[PDB]
Amino acid sequence: KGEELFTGVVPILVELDGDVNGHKFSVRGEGEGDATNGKLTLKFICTTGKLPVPWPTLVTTLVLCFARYPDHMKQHDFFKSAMPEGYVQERTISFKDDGYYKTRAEVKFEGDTLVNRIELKGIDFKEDGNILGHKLEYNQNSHNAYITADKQKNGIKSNFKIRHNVEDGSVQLADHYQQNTPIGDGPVLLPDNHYLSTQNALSKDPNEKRDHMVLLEFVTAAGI
Repeated sequence: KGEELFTGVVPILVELDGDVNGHKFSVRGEGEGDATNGKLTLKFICTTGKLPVPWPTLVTTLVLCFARYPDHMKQHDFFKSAMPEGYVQERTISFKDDGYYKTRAEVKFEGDTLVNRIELKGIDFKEDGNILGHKLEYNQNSHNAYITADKQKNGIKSNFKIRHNVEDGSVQLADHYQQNTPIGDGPVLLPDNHYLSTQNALSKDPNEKRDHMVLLEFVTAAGI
């Protein structure tokens, strides 16, 4: 079973290649996951210098296999069942009254490390907007994302809204549409309807003057 690969603490690498309205950028990230506690600890750097979008808008793009599924729901953990082959995760994130991201990522094992390699394409962002205008508070609220299965594709799908805080007190909706597909041909467990609960703490490393985001995350499954 793929779960046994998440017994202890396993290392994580995240490589994102992005292009937003013609502004290209890379982001590298490193840390560790502890599935039995549903915990993520990670440092992220913009290796290409300054980041043309706010850090919160990438949190969802930058490894659901590290969610804690309670014992009474362990038969519904698709993300771990697809390991070590992995899965494809694709998204369109539609920021309300602004542009959108399209992302494609594969999440697999490369040796001992769980890795997330992402291509991201942003287009149609406004000039005076929250995104390119960098008007988002540097934090991330807690969200629930309702997971459901797609029988035809042999994976899961998910539709949820993220709510970013904008500096003047209003809220920037970011509509997520998600599909997940297994890479390998081994069997995978497909779940009954349930949600993932997510909590986030965004912060800065004081010995790091590069563009960066220290991220602490707790993801637990509930709903059955």
